[PDB]
Amino acid sequence: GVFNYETETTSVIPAARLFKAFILDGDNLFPKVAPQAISSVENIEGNGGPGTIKKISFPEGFPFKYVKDRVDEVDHTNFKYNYSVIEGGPIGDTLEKISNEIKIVATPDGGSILKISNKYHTKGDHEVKAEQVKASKEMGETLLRAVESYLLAHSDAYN
Repeated sequence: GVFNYETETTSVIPAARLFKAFILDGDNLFPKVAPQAISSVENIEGNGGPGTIKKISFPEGFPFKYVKDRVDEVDHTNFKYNYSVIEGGPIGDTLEKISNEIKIVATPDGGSILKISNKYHTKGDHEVKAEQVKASKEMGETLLRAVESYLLAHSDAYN
């Protein structure tokens, strides 16, 4: 079945720039700005749209070795990005997939709001634990704050 988790967070970076950097260039940025969170991102297949497969490796000592993520949808107009965790890490005989939807919305102060949904698809029926949702939220927040710091410091990046 499906367990749905939703959260929101804010950024001081305008929505379009944040989307271009944090979403569209995460493969480059995450290992650069947050090497103690993500060791590397490998493009396995695909050119960035629906179906593109990436292997995300975690640093030594992390709970999981890697995950493979699949791009589901990329909406450049509405700053929506959907992707799924489809192999590795928590995926296996109790958890088939984690489907994620991110939307970035502008705020009038010049920042943005990020709306995040994480949908865990289980076999039957293997309760999803608060600790696992917390870890995903914490990773996302770490990556966001690292990218935000980089964007604040490199004004000519991603305009």
